[PDB]
Amino acid sequence: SGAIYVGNYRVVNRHLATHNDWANLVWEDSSRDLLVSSTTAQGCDTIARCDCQTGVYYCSSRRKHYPVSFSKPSLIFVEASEYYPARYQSHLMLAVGHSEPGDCGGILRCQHGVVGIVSTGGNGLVGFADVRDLLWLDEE
Ligand SMILES: NC(=O)[C@H]1CCCN(C(=O)Nc2ccccc2OCC(F)(F)F)C1
Ligand SMILES: [Zn+2]
Repeated sequence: SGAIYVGNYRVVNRHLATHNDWANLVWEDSSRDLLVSSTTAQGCDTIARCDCQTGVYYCSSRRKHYPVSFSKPSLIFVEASEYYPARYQSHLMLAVGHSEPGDCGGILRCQHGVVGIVSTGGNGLVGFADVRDLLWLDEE
């Protein structure tokens, strides 16, 4: 579980969005596993605007932050689950690291700010949904 809070926006994994997030929808993309809803209070996270490939992510299943190298945002095959059928998820970045079902929403951060959130995993792998191309998160 977890979210990004920037300006008047809440960014969550689309598969974990509450019915109230849908009522307050701003933008969603199933292919990216992302949903953004509007918020009443202003948030204080800063989104990174960079091409960093090293950062630190939060792993709730170990109660630990880990330093990781990660691949550039790309179209990656993700196995079927209870949330999606087998498909290519876009804007996804992979790292060698622990992840399990329950770790989605953990922030990936670099020196510039928030890069993305945990979205997928595998045997010794963790995938992050990138948010650095969503320039509009910094305005209105
Ligand atoms: N975005 C998706 O399609 C994910 C929906 C939930 C399930 N997704 C996974 O990748 N499960 C998964 C399978 C084996 C080891 C780790 C796993 O996930 C780690 C995670 F939950 F993302 F933190 C896929
Ligand atoms: Zn960066």
